[PDB]
Amino acid sequence: GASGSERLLDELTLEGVARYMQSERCRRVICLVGAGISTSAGIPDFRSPSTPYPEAIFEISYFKKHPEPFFALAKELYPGQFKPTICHYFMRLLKDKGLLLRCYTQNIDTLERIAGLEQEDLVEAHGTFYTSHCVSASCRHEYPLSWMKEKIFSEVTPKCEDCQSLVKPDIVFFGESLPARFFSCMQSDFLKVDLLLVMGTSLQVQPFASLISKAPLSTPRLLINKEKAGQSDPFLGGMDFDSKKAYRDVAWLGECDQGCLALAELLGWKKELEDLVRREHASIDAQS
Ligand SMILES: Cc1cc(C)nc(SCC(=O)Nc2cccc(COc3ccc(NC(=O)c4cnn(C)c4)cc3)c2)n1
Ligand SMILES: [Zn+2]
Repeated sequence: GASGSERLLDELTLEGVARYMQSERCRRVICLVGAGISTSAGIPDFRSPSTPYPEAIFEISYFKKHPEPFFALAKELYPGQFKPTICHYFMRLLKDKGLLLRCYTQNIDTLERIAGLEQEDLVEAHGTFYTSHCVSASCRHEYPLSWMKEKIFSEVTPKCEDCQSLVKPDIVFFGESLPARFFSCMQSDFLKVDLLLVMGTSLQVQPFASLISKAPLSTPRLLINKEKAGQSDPFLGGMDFDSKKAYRDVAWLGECDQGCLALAELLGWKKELEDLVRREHASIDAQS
């Protein structure tokens, strides 16, 4: 139930969440993540202001007629390295510890995959650059990022080797529907969730934001983010961190890496997390 029933967290703190996680009551964790988990990897959030008309470049109709701007922007914004963050590897540890039901991400940077989350573990709600497809319905040839990268840097508009149609990265352009996978997984996963870990997202983009309202009433929800988010708008379920009726929502305010480190430390996972990150970062740095 809600605040009227007995609550699962013994206290509304990171410490309470950790105790819950290590109890038999918590078996399945869903992560909801956004751009805030990749900024420390040097991938800016293109929605953060500090980073025909401007919006055309992300519209599917404009792209199909004039793809060159998008692909020029893609070359300019292409990360110099793909090194997932502590937050990404914390989710890998959740997987290793048998706690990860699913990671729903709004990011297109592939860092979840690089950090060791597999397709089954992931719902890329806004799509991804990881794969691309020929846009012709009768073809739909798939291309890997290695192929798309070469086209982007060579400044050659990517065309299908089979039919010469445009090849589009599998991101959800505006005007496109979210992937069917998002809706199908959401319908199943939120019947099964014991904990919702919301990291590095302001929960301002829909329908991704509405996911928090899909959790059972009793399911604790931990937000690790620079700012509080997910509360109902006094003008326009929602997060309740602070009222007298608060019973399950916890906000840890700071950088995602530091929050995940703090949680891992409480869990006795800090050495495991350090060892994993340092090994994988070393491996990525040594790519030859
Ligand atoms: C080029 C490249 C390759 C790889 C692997 N990673 C990167 S990361 C840096 C970056 O930002 N690179 C970058 C390069 C070119 C273009 C963009 C813009 O990306 C997106 C991604 C998703 C959306 N769609 C929604 O938000 C949405 C739709 N419907 N709804 C409801 C919501 C829109 C734009 C990013 N960049
Ligand atoms: Zn084709």
